[PDB]
This record gives sequence, structure tokens and C-alpha cells, in this order.
Amino acid sequence: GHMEHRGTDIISLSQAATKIHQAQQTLQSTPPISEENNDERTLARQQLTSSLNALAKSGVSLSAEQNENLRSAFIWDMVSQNISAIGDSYLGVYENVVAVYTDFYQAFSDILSKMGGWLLPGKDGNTVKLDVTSLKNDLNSLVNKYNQINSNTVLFPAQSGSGVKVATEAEARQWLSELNLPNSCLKSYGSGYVVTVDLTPLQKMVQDIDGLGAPGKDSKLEMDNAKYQAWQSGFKAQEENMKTTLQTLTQKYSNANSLYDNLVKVLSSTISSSLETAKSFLQ
Ligand code: NI
Repeated sequence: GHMEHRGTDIISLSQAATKIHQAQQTLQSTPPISEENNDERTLARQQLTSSLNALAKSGVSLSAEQNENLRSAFIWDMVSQNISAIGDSYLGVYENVVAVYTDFYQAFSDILSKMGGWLLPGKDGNTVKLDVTSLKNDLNSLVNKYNQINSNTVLFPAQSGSGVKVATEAEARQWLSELNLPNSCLKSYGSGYVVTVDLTPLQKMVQDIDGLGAPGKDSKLEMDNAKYQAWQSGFKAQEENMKTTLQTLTQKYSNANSLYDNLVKVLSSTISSSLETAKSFLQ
């Protein structure tokens, strides 16, 4: 127990520092906006935990101060276990939530991009014509698409290659609460439950469109500028509800990512302190 081996300690600790820094760089720079991106982020965490498993076997020893910093923040196999669970069951869920919501929101944006063409000149300068039918049909089609249960719609659990992965009612309700989503997002499927995208603003938009009254023979609705403007304000309010939902989720994702990163910093600080120790010697 008297044979020192600074050289090999320095090599092992530097190897771990490097792998952790690379994973951290990926998790800080790669947005969770596509399946490809989240595959890269998941692989980065796999790389980080493999590095800790390797470090655990290396023979590097920790001080009493370091052992304690680690126990409290989260021995090396306990650390790897705890960080693995958070990456998989907390951050990985949030990544899925953002990627699914991103593509849903894009589908909505694509509809909004058509609205210019659905607003026509009226009979005079005090009236407009809104193509209420084309707008309602496109919104309804979106609702129908995202009311299904599949990999395009399910926020939790994150889905794999086959079937529909479901959770117990209690597990799904916990995430519903965690995400601050309305009750309508909680759905039974087969043997359990999933949490899906919020369709309420879309459904309200359609209601408010029918609220305007029946279209004319052309399938469109003539309206005075005041009525149109009042309708548009209400429509924009529903767009703001969807924007707000997405904002809450992306912020919550960022904070989940920051919580993991804070644990990564603890790892990096621990390893840097060991490296100092391996390089240091009392006069
Ligand atoms: Ni010895």
C-alpha cells in the first residue's frame, strides 16, 4: 500500500476527464429536437457512464473530502448508477418531450403559414372574407393526427422501435403534473397510460370558428372588419396558449439538462482535484 503510481493515476483521471468533457459538450450544444439529435445525446451519456465504470476499476483513490462530495451529490459504481437513472428516467424523458412537441408545433406553424391565403377582400373596404372551411378542415386534421397514440404524439413514456410503451396510471400522472399539462393529456392505452400533446387550444380555435356562424355558398364567411378583428384577437390568444405550453416544456427540459450538468460538474471537479493530488508533492 506504499507503492505510488502517479503516472497511471494521471493517465486514468485524464482519460475520464476527457470523456466527461466530450459528453458535456454534446449535452450542452445538441438541442433535443429530433430523434437523430437525441440519439447523439443518449450516446453521450452512455459514454460518460462507461468512463466512470472504467475509472472505478483504475485504482485511483479518493480523499475523505472527495468521497463525501460524491456521496452527498449522488462509490464510483453508486455514482454511475445514480447518474445513469437521472439521464435515462428524467433527462431522457424531457428530451423526448421536446422532440415530439417540436414537430407537433411545426405542423401547427405550417397551418398558420396558410392563413394569408384564406383572408380575402370583402365586398367593400369595411368587410373581409375568411375561408373558415379550409382553416377549420386543416385544424381538425391536425387535431385528428395528434389525437392518436403513436410515436408522433406520446411525450411519456419515450417510445422504442416496437409497440406502444405505456406506464402505470400513477407514473403517467406524476409526469402530467411534472410537465404542467391539462388532464386531457393523460390517456389510457391497452395495459397502461401515456401522456400526449395538448390539443385544447386547437379544439377551442375550431369552436370559435364555428361560433362565427355558417359560411356562404362559396364555403367562406363574409365579415365586417370589427368582427374579423375580434375573432383574430381570440385566435391569436389560442396560438399564445400553445406557444406558452411549448415554452414551459422547453424551459423545464433546460432545467433537467442543467440538473444533469450540475452533476457532471461535480464529477469534473472531483477528477480535477484528484489530478492536482497526483501532480502535487509536499516539500
Ligand atoms: Ni505497499
